[PDB]
Amino acid sequence: SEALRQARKDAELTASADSVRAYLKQIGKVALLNAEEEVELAKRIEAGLYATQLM
DNA sequence: CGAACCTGGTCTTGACTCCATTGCCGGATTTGTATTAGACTGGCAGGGTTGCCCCGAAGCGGGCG
Repeated sequence: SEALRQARKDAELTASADSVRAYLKQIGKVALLNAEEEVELAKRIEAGLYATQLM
């Protein structure tokens, strides 16, 4: 149904005084990774650092 | 009245000496930074009370047809 959808949409778009709730809503966007993605990203980091050292 | 003296601050000099002032050096202690490789991935005061001000339905009366 869409009644629970509009209920969750109305309850999710509520403003409060807690900044930590906004921070958790902020950090809840990007999903977690796996070890091969971590290896690939660290490869990219070290390669970019060697490239800017070459620069 | 003239001479010798006693004692007043007054002041120099030679010697002693004593304690602050750096100063170095060695060590003790004290404070500041870097590092720990299994994996671990989204919380909690909190409401309740009292009083006053700002926007929305609603009669509703006047303009409209």
